[PDB]
Amino acid sequence: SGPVPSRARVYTDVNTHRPREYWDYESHVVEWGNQDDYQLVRKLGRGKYSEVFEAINITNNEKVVVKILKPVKKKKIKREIKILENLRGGPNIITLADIVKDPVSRTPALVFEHVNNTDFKQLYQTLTDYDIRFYMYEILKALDYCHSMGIMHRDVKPHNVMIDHEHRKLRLIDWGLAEFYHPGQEYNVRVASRYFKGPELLVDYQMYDYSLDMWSLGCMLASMIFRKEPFFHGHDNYDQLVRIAKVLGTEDLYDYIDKYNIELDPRFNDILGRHSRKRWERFVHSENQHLVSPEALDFLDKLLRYDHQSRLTAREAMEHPYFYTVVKDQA
Ligand SMILES: CC(=O)Nc1cc(Nc2cc(NC3CC3)n3ncc(C#N)c3n2)ccc1C
Repeated sequence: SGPVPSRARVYTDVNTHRPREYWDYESHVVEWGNQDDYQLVRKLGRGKYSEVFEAINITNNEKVVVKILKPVKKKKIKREIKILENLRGGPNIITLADIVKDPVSRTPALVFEHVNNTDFKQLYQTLTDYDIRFYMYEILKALDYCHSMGIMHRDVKPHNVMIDHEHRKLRLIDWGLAEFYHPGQEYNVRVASRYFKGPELLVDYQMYDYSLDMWSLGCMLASMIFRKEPFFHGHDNYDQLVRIAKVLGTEDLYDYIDKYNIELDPRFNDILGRHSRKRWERFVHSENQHLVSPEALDFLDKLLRYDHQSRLTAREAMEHPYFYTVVKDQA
């Protein structure tokens, strides 16, 4: 027999109750702006499917980010565009300002609001216990929102979180891997960065949901409070599961495989071994202890579970004692 099906615990049928056009991105017709409104200033970087630049909108003198796409399936472009338009105005979601195409090259480019970001590989070592909780709460506003809107980001990692520390401003960016959740749908597990991949991606369980973003968010939190980046440091997708197993133990892993009747790749049988569930204290030391508290550890534990159904929802996470001070300070 095959795998046991699964449904999202919350926001299960949000897309089913929406008109077809909300999620049927394949039938989406793109609204194109004028390319001459933008002049590229400098290169910012690249991705698997793009080259990103800093630009100037000459009509209003505003600073923007231009994501010029490499060859990608029109439906994958429509998907990102649709999700971005659907999430517009949502708490801490990047704003899609425009969509332009080169008349000659025929290359599409997405125009985004600019975030004056402090690179995470410099900012994170300066963050206080309060800063981590404050910014963890801001990602949760973004995740609860996109989830409530029937969308999973599927690529939550430090690189996709743009923080302007001077203005305490956070934006969850790059929605190019995001999908619409539909009960019963089997998704592609070849998503996310190795270090942030949930156990469900590693064991090849396709009927995953929003809970996948909660794992990634746990990996982020673990790296921030322990100053251990990456927290689960796999050599490949097989070793990545071994790294999680060495912390969370093999017992709960085989219980998870049992529960959903998962066909495990024979390669795993000889590498997974037998490992006990570790206590979070073994990651605590004198240079990180000021960031670790019993609240942080209780919150972390409730995120980093093999069983996606047992992880906290973004809304449940926002109610954790870890955020009591942030919640009081926002009133
Ligand atoms: C565009 C996308 O989705 N990807 C992406 C973005 C960047 N870089 C950045 C950098 C900054 N601000 C830094 C310069 C101070 N901003 N601000 C807003 C966005 C967005 N969206 C953004 N993106 C690099 C590589 C990729 C592949």
